[PDB]
Amino acid sequence: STMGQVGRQLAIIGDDINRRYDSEFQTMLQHLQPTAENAYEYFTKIATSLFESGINWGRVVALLGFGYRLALHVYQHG
Amino acid sequence: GSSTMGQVGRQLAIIGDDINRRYDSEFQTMLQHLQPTAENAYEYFTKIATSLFESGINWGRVVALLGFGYRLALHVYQHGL
Repeated sequence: STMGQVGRQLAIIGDDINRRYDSEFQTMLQHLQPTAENAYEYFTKIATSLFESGINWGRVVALLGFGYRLALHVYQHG
Repeated sequence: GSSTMGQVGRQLAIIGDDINRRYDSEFQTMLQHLQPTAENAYEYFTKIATSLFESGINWGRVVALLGFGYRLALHVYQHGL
């Protein structure tokens, strides 16, 4: 009942997050040029730079979404 | 490219703060209606996730669920006090 309603609301929010930042992620990765060799180094150094200005759940999940994109980029260019 | 690690980190900080700004209060309001507890938190989270992904999945839906679940955990802790 209310569980379905919350999940439906999260789908709206989730799609709006995807819509708002997905192409901007891939644009960032197109310029970053990560490879399997540097992917771990890039991700952990980007994380350090990100979190040195602070941490909240939004920053954490932004990094996870970006990391998902970083992985697909590495596979796509492999 | 290699010298952009700081720039990318700052850009994700902007995006992360934007996401937190847009939805943190919204999630807390949703949880006030839902009233989760330690005893139903697992059932609530998994039922909400199934309803979420029933219409599809992308990384945005996944991070929305994770952020919501983080706030759910905090709400459960507060109810326990």
